[PDB]
Amino acid sequence: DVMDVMNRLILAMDLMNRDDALRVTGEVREYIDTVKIGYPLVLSEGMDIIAEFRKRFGCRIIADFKVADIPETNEKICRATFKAGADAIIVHGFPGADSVRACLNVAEEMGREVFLLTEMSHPGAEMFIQGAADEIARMGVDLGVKNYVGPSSRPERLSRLREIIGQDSFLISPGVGAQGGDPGETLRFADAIIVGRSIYLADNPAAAAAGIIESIKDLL
Amino acid sequence: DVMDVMNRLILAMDLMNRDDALRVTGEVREYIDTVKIGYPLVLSEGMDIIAEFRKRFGCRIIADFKVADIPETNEKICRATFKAGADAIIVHGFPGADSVRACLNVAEEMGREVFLLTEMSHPGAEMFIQGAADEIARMGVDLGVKNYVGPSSRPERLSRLREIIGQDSFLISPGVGAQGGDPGETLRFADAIIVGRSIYLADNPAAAAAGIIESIKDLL
Ligand SMILES: O=c1cc(O)n([C@@H]2O[C@H](COP(=O)(O)O)[C@@H](O)[C@H]2O)c(=O)[nH]1
Ligand SMILES: O=c1cc(O)n([C@@H]2O[C@H](COP(=O)(O)O)[C@@H](O)[C@H]2O)c(=O)[nH]1
Repeated sequence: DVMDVMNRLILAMDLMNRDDALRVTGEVREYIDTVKIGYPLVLSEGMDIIAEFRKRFGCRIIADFKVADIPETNEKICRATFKAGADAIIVHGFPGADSVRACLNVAEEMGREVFLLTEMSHPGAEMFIQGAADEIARMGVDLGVKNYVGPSSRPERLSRLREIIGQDSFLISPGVGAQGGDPGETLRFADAIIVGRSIYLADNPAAAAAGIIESIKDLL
Repeated sequence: DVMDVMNRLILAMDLMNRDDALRVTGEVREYIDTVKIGYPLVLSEGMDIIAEFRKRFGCRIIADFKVADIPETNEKICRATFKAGADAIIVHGFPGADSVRACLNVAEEMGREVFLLTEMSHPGAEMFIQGAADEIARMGVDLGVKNYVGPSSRPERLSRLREIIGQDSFLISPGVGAQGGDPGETLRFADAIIVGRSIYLADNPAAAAAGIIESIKDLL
């Protein structure tokens, strides 16, 4: 048993201005309790933005840092990220098992979680990532990873990834809306959908979030 | 014709405390004019550290951010990084051509450079990256990439990557010292070596740098 994030919907907050990011996040907080913060916001406004969001909104924070370095550097990135208050960090699987294990070790030390990114949602993912993705997922299973990221834009791939990681793993999925993925279809396989632009570029982000949730009401 | 970095030696400044990072960098500045700053330092001390180093030391700065996202996010990361004053940014090739092109476009807009990371130096690189690395390098060539990163720990791989990118491309190489790579052998194929721990953890970082340079004097 694992509790769903609110409405199975995670906000990808990739606005690069603190005031805009705070405005939109506050506007959709009644619908979303889990926010993904990545480098567009962090490199513009600083790591302190993580604790600020956590305090102001009382939301979960996933640091989407696509950690993709050697083990020693990965350990340092993870430590800094958890010190900043992130609940979880997203790590690339493609650099291999030692790089992932380094992140898992720090997460264990600090009482936090790692999400393993398997296949990516964009067209370029077909070149190198897709062919390795099943094996990346199996590596995750072998390492004891319980949380995964896979692509809304390829539900047949998402289904295959779900098959590899099992029903007990937690799977979140970006590529919904702007990149062409469908909320309902994605939630056949993923526990939660990640949505950025379709919400944060909307004239009314709250209405956009509400509309997405309405379209998946029967899956909640 | 391209000018070598001073002594063909790039410092990987992965200390996480500003005072320590400034001390070590200042101590070795007579030997090294090009510094690689990554997320260990940036996530601990902020993006302002890039401009501070540039001003205080008058050195080149390579932002080692292993950029590894979708095109839209990559563009944002690159813009923030060049705004912060970085001369170049390191981008992963594994996510594919569109993701790389997004970084190249921003570099072109802002008069900066992209380095393409092909094969990595750590053991886990053997699992997925190594098998794709030749094709990643060829993709770089096709995209007009002129600057590359490849592994000191596998000189036979470094040689192959040099063959693919040609003599006119600029190639820098980490994994020297701590990870087992040899300065002189690496410089048979790479234009410059990247060195972190062997310098920054030394009792006397200046002496460590001087020693490395002494060992490769005939290649300068
Ligand atoms: O495969 C992936 C993995 C991601 O983390 N992402 C991230 O998920 C978000 C997608 O946002 P959007 O809904 O605006 O397309 C972005 O933050 C992107 O960096 C992705 O798009 N595809
Ligand atoms: O394949 C690669 C690519 C890298 O950027 N690096 C980076 O180069 C540096 C190696 O530092 P060191 O000399 O302490 O091993 C680190 O900053 C690491 O993140 C690497 O080690 N291997």
